[PDB]
Amino acid sequence: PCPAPCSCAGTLVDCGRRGLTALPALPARTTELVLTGNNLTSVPPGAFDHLPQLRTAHLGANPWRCDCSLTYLRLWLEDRPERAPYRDLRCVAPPALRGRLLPYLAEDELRAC
Ligand SMILES: *[C@@H]1O[C@H](CO)[C@@H](O)[C@H](O)[C@H]1NC(C)=O
Repeated sequence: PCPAPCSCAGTLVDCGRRGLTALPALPARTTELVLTGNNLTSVPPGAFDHLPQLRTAHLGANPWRCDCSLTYLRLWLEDRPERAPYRDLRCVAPPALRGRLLPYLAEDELRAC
């Protein structure tokens, strides 16, 4: 069962440029998720918690709001080395953090959302 707007191949789910504002329902066996070029501003805490085999998430070219709602996503991206190449998300919001990369924001800048 592959999510309606997306395309699937094996355990990979490609939702690249489908104009998504939220996550679709994902198969529990998903190992890779292509979310490049959508309209996501954040993902809810624990969004990938039911995807135990998720190894890779492509998240670039989304309008990320870099506030306290992005705490979970940052923690996911920062946990282990193999996620490093996909980790450099660019903030577009708030205007104070526009153009900044997520990994190098001091807690100071993210806490006070
Ligand atoms: C993505 O957001 C933009 C506004 O910046 C607009 O084109 C539309 O709401 C969304 N795109 C698609 C393809 O749905």
